[PDB]
Amino acid sequence: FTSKDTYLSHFNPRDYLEKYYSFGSRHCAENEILRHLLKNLFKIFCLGAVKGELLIDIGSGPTIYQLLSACESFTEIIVSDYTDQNLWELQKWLKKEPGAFDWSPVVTYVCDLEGNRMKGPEKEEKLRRAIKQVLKCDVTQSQPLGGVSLPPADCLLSTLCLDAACPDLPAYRTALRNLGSLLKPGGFLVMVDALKSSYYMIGEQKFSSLPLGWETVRDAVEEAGYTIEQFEVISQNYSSTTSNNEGLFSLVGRKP
Ligand SMILES: Nc1ncnc2c1ncn2[C@@H]1O[C@H](CSCC[C@H](N)C(=O)O)[C@@H](O)[C@H]1O
Ligand SMILES: COC1=CC=C(C(N)=O)CN1C
Repeated sequence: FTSKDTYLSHFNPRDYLEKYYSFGSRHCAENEILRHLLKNLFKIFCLGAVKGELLIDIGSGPTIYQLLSACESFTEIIVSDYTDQNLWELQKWLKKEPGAFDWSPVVTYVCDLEGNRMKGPEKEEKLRRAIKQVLKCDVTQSQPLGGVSLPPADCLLSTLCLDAACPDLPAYRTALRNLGSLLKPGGFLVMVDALKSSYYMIGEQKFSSLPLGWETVRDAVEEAGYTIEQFEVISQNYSSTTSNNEGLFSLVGRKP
């Protein structure tokens, strides 16, 4: 199983973004998954009771797509990742640097989803404004943010991270417990991840995944104490040879 060290030495943020999040003419399977992810996140953050002051995103990588609807419902956002170069790629975009990844097509799509009450540049400004901190994190640690003093979060978000970070089910359960240390009683856990995937690719670079069915995900989350408020299966697959996933899931849990 892919180690933490392999992420540091092999994960190329710009390549990752180009292959999965360009929302262009190529990578059509990847485009379809992204549309569905954005639809589910819109419903989770804009149509429900998932709102509050502070949201902490765990394992953000170099991406912001998972935060676009969230910033309508949360005033403060903290993003975090294990991999230093991912955080720097994120910063390129936050600081509006030349050469930052083009998120426009994604931003436009979310604006469309939210009824066009807002144009692209306004949405991008609002997200930049909401993101308060960009921090190192390690989900495998009892104190995932290195024990920095932060208020307990109203929402804990993690997309496409836990399957990649956990070599087996005991490790997956431990990571779930670890994340809970950051969340208020009554707070929301929002999770997205691949189903039944044992790997994903960034070009030639292969990264491990823990293959889990939706029932197994449900049980692990429920055994961690969460009341599952929402759970959806996304029945789309990544491109052949890109992953062996059979769909993805999204879920909303509430901490007792
Ligand atoms: N032990 C760990 N703790 C926190 N993050 C980890 C981790 N091991 C791997 N990761 C991160 O998990 C991410 C998987 S790529 C997922 C990126 C983004 N959240 C998206 O939805 O596309 C990588 O950015 C990697 O750095
Ligand atoms: C697009 O990024 C990803 C795709 C599939 C993954 C998996 N666990 O199969 C993980 N992952 C980060």
